[PDB]
Amino acid sequence: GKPLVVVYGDYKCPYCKELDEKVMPKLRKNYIDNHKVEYQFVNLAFLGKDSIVGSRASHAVLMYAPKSFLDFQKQLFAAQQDQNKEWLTKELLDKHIKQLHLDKETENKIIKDYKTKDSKSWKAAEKDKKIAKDNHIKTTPTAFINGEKVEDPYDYESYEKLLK
Repeated sequence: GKPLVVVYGDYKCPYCKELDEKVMPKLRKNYIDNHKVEYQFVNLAFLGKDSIVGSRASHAVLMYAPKSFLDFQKQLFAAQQDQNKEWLTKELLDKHIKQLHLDKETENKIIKDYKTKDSKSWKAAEKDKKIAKDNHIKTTPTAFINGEKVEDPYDYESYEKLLK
């Protein structure tokens, strides 16, 4: 089927922010939004206890407002602060969710889901950590297309080379 592009990272990871800024605009326009590839972001949530909270919020947005997911990612990475600060607070995340300007009830659904223990977004965030571990991912950010390593994960062309 369709090529699977996987990016391993963390919203607090500085380099992961660079990948988003340098690669996603073109990757999104040329392969993701036109449905030529599947895109999956696996959050290791390893840079502080707030990392996992941001991951839950992110997964909630993905499951309830998928068409707003990439904007959510871009805007969240853009707000990145010092990784030694637990800057991924519920206050900031709720604000970012409300910035998506979704219908009121969808917005409330997302907000409640990521704050609810064992919810689907809660489970998805935990699972991401298992995926990275089982896939033996030793550095972030790293990207793969159908399991093949992207030579330079910071260069859109490196992804293209693999996608044809």
